[PDB]
Amino acid sequence: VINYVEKAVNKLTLQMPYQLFIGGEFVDAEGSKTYNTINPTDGSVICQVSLAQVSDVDKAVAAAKEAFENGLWGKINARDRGRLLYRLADVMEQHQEELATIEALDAGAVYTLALKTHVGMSIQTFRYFAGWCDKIQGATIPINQARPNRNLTLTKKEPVGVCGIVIPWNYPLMMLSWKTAACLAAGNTVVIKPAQVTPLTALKFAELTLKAGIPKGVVNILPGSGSLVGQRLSDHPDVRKIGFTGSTEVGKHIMKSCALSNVKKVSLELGGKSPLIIFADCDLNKAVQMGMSSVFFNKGENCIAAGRLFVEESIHNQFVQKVVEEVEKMKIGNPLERDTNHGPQNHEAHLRKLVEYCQRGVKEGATLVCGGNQVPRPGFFFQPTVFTDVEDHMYIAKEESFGPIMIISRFADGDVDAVLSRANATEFGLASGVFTRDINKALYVSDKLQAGTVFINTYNKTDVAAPFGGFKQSGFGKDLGEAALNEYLRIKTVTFEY
Amino acid sequence: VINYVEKAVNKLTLQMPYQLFIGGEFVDAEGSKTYNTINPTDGSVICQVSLAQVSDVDKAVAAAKEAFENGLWGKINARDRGRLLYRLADVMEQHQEELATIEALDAGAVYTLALKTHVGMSIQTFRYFAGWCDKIQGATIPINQARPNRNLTLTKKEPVGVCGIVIPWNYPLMMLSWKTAACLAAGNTVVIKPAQVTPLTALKFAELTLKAGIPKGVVNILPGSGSLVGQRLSDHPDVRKIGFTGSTEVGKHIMKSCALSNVKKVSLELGGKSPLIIFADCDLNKAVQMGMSSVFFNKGENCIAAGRLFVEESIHNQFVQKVVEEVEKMKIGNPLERDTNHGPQNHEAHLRKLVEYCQRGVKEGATLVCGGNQVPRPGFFFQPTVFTDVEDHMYIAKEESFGPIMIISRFADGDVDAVLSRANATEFGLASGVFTRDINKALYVSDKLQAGTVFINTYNKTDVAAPFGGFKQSGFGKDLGEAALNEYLRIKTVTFEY
Amino acid sequence: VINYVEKAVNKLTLQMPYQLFIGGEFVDAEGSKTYNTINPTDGSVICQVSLAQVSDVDKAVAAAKEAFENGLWGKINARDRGRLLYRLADVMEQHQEELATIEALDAGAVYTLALKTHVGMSIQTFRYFAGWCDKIQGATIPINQARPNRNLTLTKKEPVGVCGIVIPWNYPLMMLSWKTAACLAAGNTVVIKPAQVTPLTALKFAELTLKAGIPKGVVNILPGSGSLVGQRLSDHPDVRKIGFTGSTEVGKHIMKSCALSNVKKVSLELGGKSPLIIFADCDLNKAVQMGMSSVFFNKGENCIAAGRLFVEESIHNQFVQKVVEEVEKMKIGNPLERDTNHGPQNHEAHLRKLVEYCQRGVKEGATLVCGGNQVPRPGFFFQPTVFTDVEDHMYIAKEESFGPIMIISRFADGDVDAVLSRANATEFGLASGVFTRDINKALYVSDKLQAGTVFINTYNKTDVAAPFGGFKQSGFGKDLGEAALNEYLRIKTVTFEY
Amino acid sequence: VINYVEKAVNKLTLQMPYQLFIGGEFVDAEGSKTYNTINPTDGSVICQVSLAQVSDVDKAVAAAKEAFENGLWGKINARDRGRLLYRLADVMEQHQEELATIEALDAGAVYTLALKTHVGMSIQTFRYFAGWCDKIQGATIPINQARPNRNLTLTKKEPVGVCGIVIPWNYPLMMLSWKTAACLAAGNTVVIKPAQVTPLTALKFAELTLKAGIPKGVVNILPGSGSLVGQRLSDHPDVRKIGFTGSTEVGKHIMKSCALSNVKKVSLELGGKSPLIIFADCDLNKAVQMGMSSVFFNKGENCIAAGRLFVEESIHNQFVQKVVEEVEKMKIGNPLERDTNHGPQNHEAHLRKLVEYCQRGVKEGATLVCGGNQVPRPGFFFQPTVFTDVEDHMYIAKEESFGPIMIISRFADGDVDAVLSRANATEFGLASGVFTRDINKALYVSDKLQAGTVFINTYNKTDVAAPFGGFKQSGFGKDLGEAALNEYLRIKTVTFEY
Ligand SMILES: NC(=O)c1ccc[n+]([C@@H]2O[C@H](COP(=O)([O-])OP(=O)(O)OC[C@H]3O[C@@H](n4cnc5c(N)ncnc54)[C@H](OP(=O)(O)O)[C@@H]3O)[C@@H](O)[C@H]2O)c1
Ligand SMILES: [Mg+2]
Ligand SMILES: [Mg+2]
Ligand SMILES: [Mg+2]
Ligand SMILES: [Mg+2]
Repeated sequence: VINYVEKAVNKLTLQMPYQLFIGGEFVDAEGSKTYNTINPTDGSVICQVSLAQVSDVDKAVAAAKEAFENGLWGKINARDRGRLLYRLADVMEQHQEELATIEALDAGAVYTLALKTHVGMSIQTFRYFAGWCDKIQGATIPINQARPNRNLTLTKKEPVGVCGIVIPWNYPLMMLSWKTAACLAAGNTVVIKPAQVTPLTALKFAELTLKAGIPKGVVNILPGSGSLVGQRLSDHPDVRKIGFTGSTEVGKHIMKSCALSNVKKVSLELGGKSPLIIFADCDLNKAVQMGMSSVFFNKGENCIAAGRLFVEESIHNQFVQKVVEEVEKMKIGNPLERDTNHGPQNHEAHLRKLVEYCQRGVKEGATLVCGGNQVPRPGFFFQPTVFTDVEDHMYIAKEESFGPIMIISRFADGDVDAVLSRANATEFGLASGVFTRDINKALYVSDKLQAGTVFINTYNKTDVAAPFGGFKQSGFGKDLGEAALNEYLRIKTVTFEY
Repeated sequence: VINYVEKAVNKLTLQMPYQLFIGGEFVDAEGSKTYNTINPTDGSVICQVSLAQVSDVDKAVAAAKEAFENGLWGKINARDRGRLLYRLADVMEQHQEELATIEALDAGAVYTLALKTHVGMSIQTFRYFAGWCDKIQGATIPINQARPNRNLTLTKKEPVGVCGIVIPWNYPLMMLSWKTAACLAAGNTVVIKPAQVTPLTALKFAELTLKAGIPKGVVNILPGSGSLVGQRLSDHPDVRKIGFTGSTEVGKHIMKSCALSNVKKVSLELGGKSPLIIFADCDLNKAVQMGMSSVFFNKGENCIAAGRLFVEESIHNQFVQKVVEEVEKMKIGNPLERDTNHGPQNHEAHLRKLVEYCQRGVKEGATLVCGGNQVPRPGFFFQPTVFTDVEDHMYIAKEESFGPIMIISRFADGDVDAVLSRANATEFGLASGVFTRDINKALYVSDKLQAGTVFINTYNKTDVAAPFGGFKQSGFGKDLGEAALNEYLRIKTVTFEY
Repeated sequence: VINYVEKAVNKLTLQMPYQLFIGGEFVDAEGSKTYNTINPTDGSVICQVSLAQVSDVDKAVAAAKEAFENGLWGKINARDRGRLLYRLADVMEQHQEELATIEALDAGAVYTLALKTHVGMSIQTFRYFAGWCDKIQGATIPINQARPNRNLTLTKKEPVGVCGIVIPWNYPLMMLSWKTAACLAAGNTVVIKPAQVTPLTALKFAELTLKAGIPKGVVNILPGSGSLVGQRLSDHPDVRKIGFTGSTEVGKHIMKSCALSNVKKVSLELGGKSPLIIFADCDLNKAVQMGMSSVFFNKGENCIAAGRLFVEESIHNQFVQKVVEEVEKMKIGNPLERDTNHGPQNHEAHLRKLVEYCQRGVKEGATLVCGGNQVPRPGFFFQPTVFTDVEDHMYIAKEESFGPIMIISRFADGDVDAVLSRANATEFGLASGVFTRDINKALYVSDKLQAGTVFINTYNKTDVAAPFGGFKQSGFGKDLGEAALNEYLRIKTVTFEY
Repeated sequence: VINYVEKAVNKLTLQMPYQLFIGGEFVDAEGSKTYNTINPTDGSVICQVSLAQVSDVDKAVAAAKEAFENGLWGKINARDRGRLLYRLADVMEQHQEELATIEALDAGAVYTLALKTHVGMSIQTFRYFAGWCDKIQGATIPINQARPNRNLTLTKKEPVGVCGIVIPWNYPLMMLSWKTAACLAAGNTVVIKPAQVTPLTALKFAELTLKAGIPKGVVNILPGSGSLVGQRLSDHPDVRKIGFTGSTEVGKHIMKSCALSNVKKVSLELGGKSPLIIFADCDLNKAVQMGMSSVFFNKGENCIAAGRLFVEESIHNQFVQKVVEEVEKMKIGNPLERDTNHGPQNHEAHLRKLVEYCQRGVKEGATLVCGGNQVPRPGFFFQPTVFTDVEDHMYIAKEESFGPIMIISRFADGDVDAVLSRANATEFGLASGVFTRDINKALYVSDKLQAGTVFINTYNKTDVAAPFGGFKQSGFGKDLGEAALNEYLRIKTVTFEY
């Protein structure tokens, strides 16, 4: 029997595990330490959650090591590993409403969005990677022959072993799923550290791995702090790979920690200040819709959000007028209400950061067209915000807000290389976008943009088959697509003489 | 007109550049600083070589950055980049006897071996990778369609940009060539730091890039210290990738330095303590030949050298007797003499380490069968060495010698998993081997060995098409083969809606 | 509602469709023509089955064309096409006992074997290929640039369109499933012609496509004759690809018909006379078990069956003794008896061919060790048979029996190239095997065998991920594995200038 | 010493072999039979060329068989095969002016174009495929394990063996090189049948294989008739693959012949009636230039030539006006004259077809704007032709001219699907094109076009890395790119149990 926090909400009964998940069981942390997880809609405590300690990290890593080396997971056919992962996706689908409701409570995710995206894309992720298991293939290579003898050279793709996954709070289940599905499909075992502020869907997911028959110790989940739990994962001698999504500063520290312990492999999905270039020859009404989505999607808590919009001079004023008209129509409210389309920010400290961010924007001379303030209601709601007259030297032109803040600059009619230079003048390089009907401009701009993803006449169009990752200080390595698997596999070269 | 150190040796007149190579020209280091490079055959000074300073690193990086961003290398077709690399290989082949002679002088490489391997394989590497240029391909991906609209998702493989390559002294030209060929084939530009003790073939290679018509600034070479030049490369804000081969401890420091600066990509080819398991059902005389090669090849200065031989009890004594017979036939001498089998160690400090290494092996109780000492003659020669009765707890069972020291342990007749456990009981995982006529043992053993390469009934059989790289604390990423290209490329995802 | 033949058998009430399946409906053939399908266990008529006419082929092709061009199948996401194929596999699994019972009745497949192989592998096939749908990818290619302009070249993998699949009677559901799964995974629509003698699992499968929600007209099934129905498929102007499995001579005729009509694509999986080479250094008792399986599996009605065993002189007589001992332990009987090892042959004409085949072998001078005739009992049972003293010029050394007839020749101790020559002296090239503990022999022999599949120390080890196809007059193209997809896809090159 | 036809022309002394090339030597045909090859500039006999007989085909195939099975080509490293192919390309480059002059004489190729395309692209082809030799790789596949035992499955890519290549006359050396480069890169040996009317560059190429060190019997060349020499190649029991480029009707017969003999593999590059759709929003002057090229390149003797131009109503009249202006600037003359940009048609019988073609176009009611006739001068020159008011039912809207005949239809402004239907209403599907500045229209039209190549805002942009082949009755299989290799390789699956 598992201990649950039970809650009647959104026409169902939530049964939320709140403990550490280690070696297939829910257990208290060392000293039965706990912390509170906070509902961003009203600021209330949802429940107490176990607070993992160093010795809990060591127990989780040991369980994952044992599951990998001696348990069933390291012994079953790749095809049968695939079947378990497909069954896990099915179990997630069976609990889709519950998962989306937990995400709404824990992260402020608008329920209809959480169903489609946070949860829906997570289900797709597991199904996609389940199909890879028995399709991961090595090679045979026509090497020079040691005549008069013969040689055969092949490669074997093998799992890396025990992995640690450390993730942020913006899409709790979805970030977990992106990384965990690739990690498990490759035959690894894993210890996951969800963001401290958003533990709940990760813990429910953990229970779902039991319903799906994932062998004990294959998945271990440790709610707790990055400075304690995430640090120990990066330091651990039995951990062989870290997959990390989060800020550039923490990413630097993770990579350093991997080096200093045992040169464990690392992948980094870091910040972004992604440019969206909107040309005068675009479909303007569609540009408004997609440009708004590029910023405001999931209350701006979106790693690939456009952190900068460059709008061609001749359409700039009309674009801004139309954005303001649409912003006024947005319904801000409880994420569980079906008419809501703008939920609360994830947690209080982040709301504070956004308020301060917009103060700095105003202070430095940018024009606040709308928003900029907390919404006067319970919880941590922030107004969808538009800045214009943004100049390249400005703080808000350089720093990632991670909030619903549209940051608009003009560029001269007929400029292309000049706007590209400005769009590329960042140490980030996660995503980017261009709206234009001109094929030649679209293709040229996509070539020249220094970003891991370039959207053309769309935005936020991720897909489980399409690799996602940054350039420059946005990191390296891919989540999603075949490419993601390479972070979780090692290649053994075997060379025979006969 | 280039300044050379001219030397008449080996029936040739060598013309050796000795300066820094920056932006297509040989130039003195800042303050005209120099150091001596030492011939290991007699301990003499070959010549003075420029000693690169931090400002020289900055100049090299600036030249590499300009060559990539604005120079011809970044504008030519992939096919034509390929042609230039194939021309470079032809120029290397035209200069092959000279390059091999320089390597004999600088590294103590036996001339006949240097022709075939140090230089021969370097030529193969550039020809192999030249072939990849116009065969590096991205993907088109069947993503979910945003109905009633359509989507197209493709990926583009792009160069990473400015790279730094840092290499060791055991195969100076060959290590340079492995990493440099892959780096340039992927469209990058490069700053290379050869090991301070072995700069000469790198600098002659620099001149050959001019003869081949490689655009100025594409290749820059900086003889000098790792703690100055290599460090600045790892720290530099304009360098986007480091490719490193060397020790595990320096690798840790490089990875840390990559993290703390700009999260530049890193790949690491580190040390090894590679096991070779010899079963009683092997071809014994072949096992003796290949077993000796596994240790003694290139005077043991060989990152994949077998650092432990486990020999089945019933053949152990006969194997050792046969090895001693063959060891006594090895001809030690000047690398330029055609009858030489065993050249001098690379430099004096390494010879000293080898002497100390074998003192400790004797102290801790292993049986010294032969060698263990500096050869009484000028230069830095070391006697091919055989230890037996080696136990798992011993220093020489754990530490990489990087010299011609065969380190033998027994295992009980029939004891497959037990010997595997002992072979895998290391934090290294670079290479490994198994000698057996039994197909079932060979396949099982190669599955169970925790190493990036497994040789079966052979050893030292590398090939430019076969990826080479370690597991665990031997690092990550591959040199050679298609897989090497992935360290030098980035993937851009481009997603259209229409 | 669908009309069924109902049969209370094997603890089940079978519900067997017996009509043509066209455009998602079970329909009578033109003029309500029918034929009898015969139970090989007792020679009884199972039921009457619709006999497709030319006008029925035209209707099926028209339904497939409409389904491809205008129906849902041509519009849904690849991922969602995958979901439907997964669901079809689940539906087949839910009906697995019924399908295996139908196969026992219709083909004489031993029920326990039919569950595991005929049906179980069919389920694996659909699940495997379902995973490929959204992982079928094209390329982006670094072509030469039309300077001062730019070029982008990509490829798109597209379905071929309407396909015809023509199959034999030995594994009715499995052969259908192999080809159909790959065909549908690639986005095509299909008209299937099962062998006239074995229509029933194909028709039950058709019904299962309805339960799975496969759109109308995507799958059409036409029981009837090859010379009428199969011919019209190969001739049809709207069919773009034929996938064929059967005899070399029909294959030739099919390929000719494809040529003369509209040069539709063709793949051919034809006969075999597959050699199994058994060396004296093999594990003898395992060689007997696997050697017997290589011949007797599925009553020898197995395209990859070993049609000759070459057994090394020193073990030949012991091998034959052990085979005879084991043959005598085989239980012959009703496919539904749970201890049956050897079921009846598929139909009466095939039994008669096997009697004649063995008369011919004795006449021409081979030694009949055991078997060679019909088992006296109702139905069409043939004795497991062993021939020795088989010489290379003999009819039975050249002709495929497609029955449970082990055909043994000696080869000389210590010869390898000579036995290889004999094993390769056939115009077939489908499969082959080698039993030896010697790694060098195993690898050399696998290089030298002229056959699409080589088994090493096993036999009949097919796998849905491992491509299966012949060389020489065994045909071309693969079933199973990623390679199977290529027969069902076309490549469009799209080249932009911008 | 080789017998040459010597010719002082184009400031060169041509040395042209004229005999069969068999087993590394130039030899007379059976009975010393010969035929005349005709210069299309003036109708004169260039020289007599050996006329291959059936016994000569058998000698060629025997030489290819021996070279493959026992000669050096079947024994060397893939890497060294690559080196030989690279060397071949270098030799071709050393003879480029001579090859281009021979092609001008034999095929009427304008010298400047023959240098850049006929010859230049052939050189690129051999270099490109030389790079593939040691990069052709098989797989290791994670199959289900026969527990308690283990399984390893790998694939080996092997050569198909002796190949026959049959090619047309429009780009004699280039069509030879496309197919031969891929064939040889895959490790095969070859018998080549050039078009009877254009034997000379093939025979010179044969001599260049000697200069390059290609082993005897690897390349064999048989000038002669399709109905005799080509037929015997397709029939031969020792030929295992035919690569064919030519008409759909000869393709059908070749494929039938492959079927009826030994089911040899076949690829077919057949005719085309390729549509070019020109939208009103295109760059009109560039559309004229590229539209001109699409039709008139290489005097229309171009398999991918646009066979119909569909021009949007609102720009149609202006397009035609601009085309006529450009047509009038074309200089018709001797291909060796530097100012010539329109050479003669290849041979007399082709000229006669073009004359009849345009008579029929006029008869059926199309508007003949200009040309349509043989130019009054010696040789076989044809006036660049423009037809307008072409309706879909007309012969010239359906049938491939293969001459310099622009065939223009209108479509209504704003129609997209309607013009696509018309463009796709053909049994051909080789190439196609769209000109438009609208990204959405370009991507949609490229999806919907039923052709193996789609050009966007360009035409005739082939590349050695970009696969080229037809759909429907334009055949199957690719020349060029990685995909071409698949026609010349077979896959062997090797499955171990251990
Ligand atoms: N898809 C492509 O890549 C491509 C490229 C270029 C051209 N083509 C097509 O080629 C056609 C123009 O050439 P064409 O009309 O001269 O071609 P064709 O009549 O089909 O001849 C092509 C080749 O086939 C040979 N041939 C004739 N009968 C044969 C037989 N029974 N068995 C074996 N070979 C036989 C011919 O020999 P002879 O010398 O005796 O005629 C010639 O060498 C056009 O339709 C064009 O589109 C296609
Ligand atoms: Mg934070
Ligand atoms: Mg050192
Ligand atoms: Mg039959
Ligand atoms: Mg013709």
